[PDB]
Amino acid sequence: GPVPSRARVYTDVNTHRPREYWDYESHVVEWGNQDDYQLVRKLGRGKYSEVFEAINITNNEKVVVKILKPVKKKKIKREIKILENLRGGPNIITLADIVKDPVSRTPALVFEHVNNTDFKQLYQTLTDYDIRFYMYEILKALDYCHSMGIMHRDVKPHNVMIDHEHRKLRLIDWGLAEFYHPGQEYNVRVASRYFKGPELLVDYQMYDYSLDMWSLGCMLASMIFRKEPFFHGHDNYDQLVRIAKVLGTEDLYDYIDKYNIELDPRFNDILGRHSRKRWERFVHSENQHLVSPEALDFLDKLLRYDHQSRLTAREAMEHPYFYTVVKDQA
Ligand SMILES: O=C(O)c1ccc2c(c1)nc(NCCCCCCCNCc1ccc(-c3ccccc3)c(Cl)c1)c1ccncc12
Repeated sequence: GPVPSRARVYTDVNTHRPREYWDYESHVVEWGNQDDYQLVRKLGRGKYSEVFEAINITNNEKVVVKILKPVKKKKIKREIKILENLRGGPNIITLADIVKDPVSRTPALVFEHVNNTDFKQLYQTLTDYDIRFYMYEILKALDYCHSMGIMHRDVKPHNVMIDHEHRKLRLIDWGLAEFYHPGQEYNVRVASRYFKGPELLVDYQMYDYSLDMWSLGCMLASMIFRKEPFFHGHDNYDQLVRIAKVLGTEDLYDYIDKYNIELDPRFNDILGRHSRKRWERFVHSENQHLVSPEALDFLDKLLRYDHQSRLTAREAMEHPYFYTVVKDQA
């Protein structure tokens, strides 16, 4: 069998909390009236929800309604319980109300409206400071919700909202978020392919907040190298290969030996032998400004197979890659 694993941080927080904090299936929901909210325009479609721009008609205030696509009651309480526990926290989206439509009784979540900015002109006026800054901001949310014993589990660019004019960032979609419990065994069919961590790729189930950190390493490696996506898999199985071909097969098998993962037999033919490439293989004429010895040392300290080896969010924020944003904050 496999080896059990525990987070190197925030390991038993949820155990030391009042039962109801994490027992979301027993959480009671006081479903409002969606008629307090008039839909304006369709903001996006996801796999378990649809998102509209709406107006609360008792202050003319601007909100966002997230009609939930039909799912097990269970998953809605999870996402609500996590939102309510994280409410107020640095850079976390603000759950404003929980309502059902009178006719459908289909549940929908009201959120704080954030003005995001067109990602077109976002990727063009993105400076090597801008990345540092906004990445620190995502860590504020990541370190918060982790300290609160919660894993986002879907940290991708589609889930980061930037109001560049105010420098306001909000980590969003918590529909996959879960409570960390030492010993608990979690599903591997979570997050999207391009940010899935190795643990997910080999079907290792006792992971933790380290999952969020790989995702973020992928996001960071995309922007400093100007390669969207950075690990470009055809399928889930080839995604590990696109990762192997950069991190080496050596550390990969060692990862597997250390946790004794029953590596799936397909793999045993498509991986192979590849060295641990040197990062400067990926810096070229168009991207050398975002790249710095500081940046690469942080990036190398996030993209590891050993989930236990990757930095923690707090450990990440004290890295020297962020010395400049910290000073200017104080
Ligand atoms: O369900 C939920 O919870 C939820 C809650 C609230 C809202 C929601 C869903 N949906 C909304 N509408 C559509 C979402 C897709 C656009 C998301 C921008 C894409 N992201 C841009 C970027 C730019 C730069 C970087 C970057 C920065 C530093 C380093 C590397 C990368 C990154 Cl990472 C992301 C919405 C709209 C208005 N108000 C609230 C919400």
